Amino acid sequence: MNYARFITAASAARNPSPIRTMTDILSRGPKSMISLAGGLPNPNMFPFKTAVITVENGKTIQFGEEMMKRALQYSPSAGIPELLSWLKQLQIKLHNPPTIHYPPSQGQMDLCVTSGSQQGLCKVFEMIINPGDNVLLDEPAYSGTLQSLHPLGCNIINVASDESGIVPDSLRDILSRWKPEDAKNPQKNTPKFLYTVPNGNNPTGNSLTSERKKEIYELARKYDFLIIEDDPYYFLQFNSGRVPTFLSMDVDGRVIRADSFSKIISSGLRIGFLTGPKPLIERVILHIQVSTLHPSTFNQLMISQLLHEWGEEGFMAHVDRVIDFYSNQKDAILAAADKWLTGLAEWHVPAAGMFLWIKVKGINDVKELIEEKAVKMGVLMLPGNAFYVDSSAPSPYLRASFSSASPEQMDVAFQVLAQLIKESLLVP
Amino acid sequence: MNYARFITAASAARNPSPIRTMTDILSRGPKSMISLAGGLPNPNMFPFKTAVITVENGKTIQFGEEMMKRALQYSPSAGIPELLSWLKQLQIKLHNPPTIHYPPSQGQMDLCVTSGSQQGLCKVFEMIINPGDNVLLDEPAYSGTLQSLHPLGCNIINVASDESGIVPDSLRDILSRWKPEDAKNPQKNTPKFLYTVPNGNNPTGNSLTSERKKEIYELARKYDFLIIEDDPYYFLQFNSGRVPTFLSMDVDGRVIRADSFSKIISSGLRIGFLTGPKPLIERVILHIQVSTLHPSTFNQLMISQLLHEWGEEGFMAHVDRVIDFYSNQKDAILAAADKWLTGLAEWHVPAAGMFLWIKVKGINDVKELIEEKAVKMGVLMLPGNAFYVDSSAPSPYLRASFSSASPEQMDVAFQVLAQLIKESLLVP
Ligand SMILES: Cc1ncc(COP(=O)(O)O)c(CNc2cc3cc(Oc4ccccc4)ccc3n(O)c2=O)c1O
Ligand SMILES: Cc1ncc(COP(=O)(O)O)c(CNc2cc3cc(Oc4ccccc4)ccc3n(O)c2=O)c1O
Repeated sequence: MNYARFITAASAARNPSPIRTMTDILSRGPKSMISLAGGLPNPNMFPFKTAVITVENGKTIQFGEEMMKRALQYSPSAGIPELLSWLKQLQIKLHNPPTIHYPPSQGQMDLCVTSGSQQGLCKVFEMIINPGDNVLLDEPAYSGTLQSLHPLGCNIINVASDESGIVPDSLRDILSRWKPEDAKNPQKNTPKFLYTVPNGNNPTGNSLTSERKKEIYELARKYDFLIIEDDPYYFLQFNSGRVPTFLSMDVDGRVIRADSFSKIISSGLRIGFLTGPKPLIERVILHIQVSTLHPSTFNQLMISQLLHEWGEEGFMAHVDRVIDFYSNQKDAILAAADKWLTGLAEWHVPAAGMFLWIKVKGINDVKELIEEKAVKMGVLMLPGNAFYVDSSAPSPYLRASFSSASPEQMDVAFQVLAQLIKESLLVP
Repeated sequence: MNYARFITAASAARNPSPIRTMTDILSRGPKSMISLAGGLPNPNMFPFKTAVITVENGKTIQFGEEMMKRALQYSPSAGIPELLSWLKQLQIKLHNPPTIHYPPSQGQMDLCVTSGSQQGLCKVFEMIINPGDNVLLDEPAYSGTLQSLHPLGCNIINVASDESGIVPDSLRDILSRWKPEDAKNPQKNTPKFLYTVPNGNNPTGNSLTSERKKEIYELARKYDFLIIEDDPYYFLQFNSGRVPTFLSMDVDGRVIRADSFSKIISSGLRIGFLTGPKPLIERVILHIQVSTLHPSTFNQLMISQLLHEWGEEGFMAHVDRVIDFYSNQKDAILAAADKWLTGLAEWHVPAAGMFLWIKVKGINDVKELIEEKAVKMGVLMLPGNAFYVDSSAPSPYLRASFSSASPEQMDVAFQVLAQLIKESLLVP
């Protein structure tokens, strides 16, 4: 593969920090070296000395004097080596990517820890998009990506979707405006990428099937575009057995996958990871290097010590317990919607994630009902408008989270929603 | 002031997340509200439960069950409110900025916590720079900013400097190519900003005087450009009672200041802060929102609890102890340079920071001497080339850190240097 045609001139221009050259010759000269090249502050000046963090169904995490000095000090841009190696083994175990042993220039599998999955996505979008570029996605889409894409001046082409996610026939019809050979033509504008959330799409809750993923992949090869697999709900699927990912079928080295620990381990710690072809991951690490420098060393060490103690088994056992909690929350929100919203609204059972996407029946726009009227009654829900490229267009939809509210809180919230819908239905 | 000319079309296009409305309307409706809006995961699912962090010359920091849930959860893009309010009072106490009570559109003082000061600088550079824009700085300059600026396609105009930093007469002469009215002319290209490190410039160690800062400020008003005050060594000045900052004299609302906790509290925690005019800080927060989302909640809570317990007095007492350590390190490196490098090299006493900038006397380029020859002898130092826009140009300079090496380690390193200098002079 040739990755240069996908990236911007600014991304290609990025150079590594001069400290990398010193790090390369660190293991090339003697072992007991004196380093005056560095810019690392003296760790002994830092006021935090030791840390003890208690874990539920796990051994207490302890940072002694030496471990605390490491946790409070600068660390590599791509992430700490022990976290990177554990995550690489996890990706091999779960996805067995065809690119593991490819040459670096051919899209060899590479990983990098990011300050949440949002950072990975943001740096990936900025690395690729020139104004006027064509990108593909299915609307309604995650507001965070629409808000990232909007300032980049790309044309967002909406791909049709249903309860099983993106409709491959719709993607096929959209692509027919070009010929496969246009992808090699510098003056043709074939799509740079397809962006999708394959499990529990935010905000619909819909997931792609294996069959559809294979057809989509086949179209990505034919018209030579990348696939940005934003999969933060991969570890939050309600159905038994995880569906194979785009990364698992990536023979071409065309997939960039974002994984998140936000719903399973911690959202506040800002630790996610990106998996993709080495030349593209390298461009992302270089942009991260001049922005955050690296993700928090302390937070990485907390997560790394937890994952190593748990092992792959302990991690999977924890995700099962988390899925079980969200599955019970999903049943409770579905029972509340059946009770108060039957005949007033329409909804599908979410396949993954923490959201219920609700279509209000006899209202063109739910925005004032949700942003004003519901808030004054003490109930917060998100209007559907936020999940479309054209947010000014009227939306009869709303997104309801089932992550934390109790069944009684859901009962009160849905009773309020029903009351407001009824009020709106009476106004001619 | 009109800030529109200092912001790219992409930066201006940024919109806030839809949850901001849900955060603003939250404080106007009832008190016992039910939220199904936020995409916040259930905190009870997180595996870390409590934390105890020991502090030197301070009370032990403790995160109980409720505080840990907050620390592991999403938090506002600009930072946690208790940290923002403590830092705002610190900025008022230290700098008393003239912009505190200005209307928001006139450059009202605003702050935001960033994932290290590097993130603030990066977002500020990206917010301002269009390809072809002219920017001002004094070389040698921090490699991290040169590496951020390089992909942006701006023309970097070098301003002359000496032991007292930027020479105002040099800035005055450079600016004379334009007329003050050209800053209002869309087709004239007057500099967008002046970037400088006023205390302990990386890599020189030189600091600006009050008199020079006032003259520079006067030129920034005359030609209407911004001042990016990157001041990470503000709390590492060797002289007592700190020089007034550019922020302290910012009557026009033209200063963007970056502060860092990297040398005083922790580099690894990735917590810094930006202070500047509200319309510009707002553009930065919106870019942070689509990238990192927010700085680590856990790390912010650690620092906030430490600062609140210390108070402004406890913080200043800690910085005095840190300065005292670096002052002794500076004396030790100066004594090592006097012993070994007299007649072979030239250096100035650093006014702040942790670096000694050394000019080798009879060599045009020190790169092979430092990257190859010194490394094989077990001594690492940084070649000067990394601190110039044109890094390919020969440099007789080197940067030596005095943050951690012992006096004996400095003696061994400076012996090795003196040996290699003598070797490269006796070569026919
Ligand atoms: C004038 C000015 N402005 C802003 C800042 C950013 O500071 P921050 O974001 O922490 O607040 C600085 C701090 N510069 C240095 C940082 C530094 C970091 C290192 O670890 C890395 C380096 C790269 C990637 C990962 C980890 C090693 C050596 C370093 N050396 O040598 C430095 O000189 C500065 O000097
Ligand atoms: C498909 C997809 N891709 C990637 C990601 C990024 O995930 P991350 O970076 O944590 O790995 C997500 C995560 N989704 C949400 C995050 C979210 C965060 C909030 O707190 C903020 C929000 C803004 C600023 C500061 C704090 C509030 C509401 C939120 N809502 O409503 C969400 O839906 C995602 O759904």
